[PDB]
Amino acid sequence: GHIYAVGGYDGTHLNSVEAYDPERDEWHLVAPMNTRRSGVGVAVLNGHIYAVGGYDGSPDGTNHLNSVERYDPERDEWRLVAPMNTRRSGVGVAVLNGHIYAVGGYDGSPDGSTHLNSVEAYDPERDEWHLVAPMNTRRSGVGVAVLNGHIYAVGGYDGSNHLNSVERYDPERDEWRLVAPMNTRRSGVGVAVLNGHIYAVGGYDGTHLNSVEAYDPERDEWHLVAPMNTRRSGVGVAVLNGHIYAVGGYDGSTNHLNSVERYDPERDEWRLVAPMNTRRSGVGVAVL
Repeated sequence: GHIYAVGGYDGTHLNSVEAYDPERDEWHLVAPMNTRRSGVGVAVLNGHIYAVGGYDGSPDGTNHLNSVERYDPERDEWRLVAPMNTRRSGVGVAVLNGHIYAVGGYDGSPDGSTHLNSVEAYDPERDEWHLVAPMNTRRSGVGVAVLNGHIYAVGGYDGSNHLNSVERYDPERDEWRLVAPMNTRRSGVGVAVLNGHIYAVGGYDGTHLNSVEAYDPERDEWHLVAPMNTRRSGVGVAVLNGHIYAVGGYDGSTNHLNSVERYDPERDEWRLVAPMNTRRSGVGVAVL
């Protein structure tokens, strides 16, 4: 019943983590991560939050990260678990069938492949990561979400290119299929699932975007809905109590954002809520 904002960057790569209580409309800092991570992916599995990859630009930092750490809310502690096969900043993360998927990203390590189409899956029982079928398109700054048993990879950027394309992963056949593209190209896009639709929130069309669009899987179509009050690239989203929360990001035309706003799908309206303690772009967000 809380939103967790994990890491990010402030105009400083962050290890701090703060939690939003909707009943009190307040953010409280909790235990910080072991590692500073901007462009981090976050997922929730079995009562724990996983922070996956990211970028540690601190002076003794490792830069593009393959490391992964898990938050236990009962002990208020983070523990490092097995690292991914590939370093990934700007990575998308989803949970499906008891496994965590790390999708795309950017490997800027020496000998790295730069923009990634690869995808790997974490088994918490064995503490191991395995590469699965790659996407059709390389996508850094990609958004992901799970709808009807499939993982959707939305937007991102590739080398040459900000993407409007979208593809869906079927875990049974281990394959990725392009579906309808978005109306707008979006990298650094937030993606969440609410009421049977995927929402693509904000991002960057290389314009920092306030626009929001919704995907109907029945018709394979994207439609714009009400725009956010603030333009946000590198935004985190999550769903709590029937609303989408857009958390932080960057408005490149007040820069790094601590503001937060919430979308009501019934009324098609965005409303600001309490801002975070820290400004965070490239922030990971999950609900636990």
